[PDB]
Amino acid sequence: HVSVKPAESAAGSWETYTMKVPSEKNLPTTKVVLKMPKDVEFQQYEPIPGWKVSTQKHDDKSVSVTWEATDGGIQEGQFQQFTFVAKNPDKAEEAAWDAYQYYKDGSIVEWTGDEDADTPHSITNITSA
Ligand SMILES: [Cu+2]
Repeated sequence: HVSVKPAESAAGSWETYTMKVPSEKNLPTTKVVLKMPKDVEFQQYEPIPGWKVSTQKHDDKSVSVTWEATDGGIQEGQFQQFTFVAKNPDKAEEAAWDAYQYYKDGSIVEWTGDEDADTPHSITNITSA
């Protein structure tokens, strides 16, 4: 499960988020793509050895962040935490973190389902402090 924490954050604030990516197959995870939630504005990422970070501007004036493995990636029995800063929207909302986990064999696990699904997205509730 690719999760993003904290699960609660203040509206309008610049929040430090942490994405946790655990290995769930017997082969390396080589790429993670995270969609920014609606009205959540990506700002900065924390560099990490063995990974390079890039941003993509979707056709809808939205942003994804790609963590690409420059070394071997997340091996079996490993997990990695990625930290970044994003500006929360000023209006309260349920922010969903659609994440896509790329394995070396070409398989992609889509952590995009509802909170009850087998592969759910994690959710941050953004409310006024
Ligand atoms: Cu899982």
